[PDB]
Amino acid sequence: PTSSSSLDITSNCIIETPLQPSDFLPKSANLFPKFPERISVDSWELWEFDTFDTNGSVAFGCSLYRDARGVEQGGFHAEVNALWPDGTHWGETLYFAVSEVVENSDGTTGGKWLSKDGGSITFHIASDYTAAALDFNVPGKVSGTMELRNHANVSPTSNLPASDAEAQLCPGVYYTFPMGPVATSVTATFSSVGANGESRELFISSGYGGMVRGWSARPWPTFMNDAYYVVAQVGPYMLQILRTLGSVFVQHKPFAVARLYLDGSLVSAANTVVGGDAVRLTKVQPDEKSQGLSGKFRDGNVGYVLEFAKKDSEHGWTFQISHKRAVWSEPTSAPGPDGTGKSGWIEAISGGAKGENYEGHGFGGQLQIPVP
Ligand SMILES: CC(C)[C@@H]1CC[C@@H](C)C[C@@H]1CN
Repeated sequence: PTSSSSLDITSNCIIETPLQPSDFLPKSANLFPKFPERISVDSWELWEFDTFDTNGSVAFGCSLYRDARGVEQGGFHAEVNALWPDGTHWGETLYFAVSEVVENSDGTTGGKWLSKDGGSITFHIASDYTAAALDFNVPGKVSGTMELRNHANVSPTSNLPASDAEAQLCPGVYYTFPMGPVATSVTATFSSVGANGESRELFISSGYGGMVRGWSARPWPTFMNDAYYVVAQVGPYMLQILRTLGSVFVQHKPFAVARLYLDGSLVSAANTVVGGDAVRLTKVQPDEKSQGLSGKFRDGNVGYVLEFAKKDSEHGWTFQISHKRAVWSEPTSAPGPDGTGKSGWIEAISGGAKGENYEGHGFGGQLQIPVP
């Protein structure tokens, strides 16, 4: 243990004026907190670990945050979501008074979100970013373990962004995928699941998914009002993308961070959206395509077309994304004809380059917030 960042909500670790993060470290996973001593009311940091099975029937995701959003609910927030094959879901925001992140002499990174009652979520990440382990010990809620492993010939290190511009969604907003393609497993037990509130176990093995590391001093409404995130496996392709559509505060500009791997090699890295590669992400409406669920809010899309293009590509890669199974649904405004919300999906996805028709699944989510 060589570097430690330990924050408690209760102690003044949260200041009401802006703070500049630590500089972006090129060719690093930047897993150590960029706001190590204190965060501002605007600042946020994310360590996210999402999994799903190869059959697109089971999902389990954990987002660990450091931000001020959960202070009046007594902690830092962790978002835990699960879907079973019968369509039953479990979704909770979990609050933890203490968040601790350490870098160890062996080069591993450890994180612990710790409650007053002794309950915790912990992560442990390899020095070369090829493995991550989470342990859940939240009494009355969820216990178990999650593992993500990169088995690629090419090291995660060789694919890490080499500049701020390759690590950024937009100025001052960092969003990264340091593990690249991962095999996943989950063994978990939930105390109360479904209408009957009976305990249930969840298992994934040799599944798919991905890890996100992001941070900013800029709060989300200042750079977006709509976002789509997905991690997916489509035959030999592994893809991960965040795409935002701007609020009035960025003159409605769109932004994206996107990566596309072929059998563990990085083939397309895009930090630009055209709607040094570029992505195009276009919503599919239910009057255009017969397959795909819509969400329950004002966004009626039934999926997306995702294209990755180079400057020296004729056709690049095109992926058709259809919403197949609902994971979570939560409003983000008062109800009405323009009521907004957030929707998580198991996605069905197909395509590749011209002449390719690979098929697989993703774990996706979309959000709108009522910022003009
Ligand atoms: C409620 C308003 C009309 C919505 C809010 C969500 C955003 C994505 C689009 C509009 C604002 N342009």
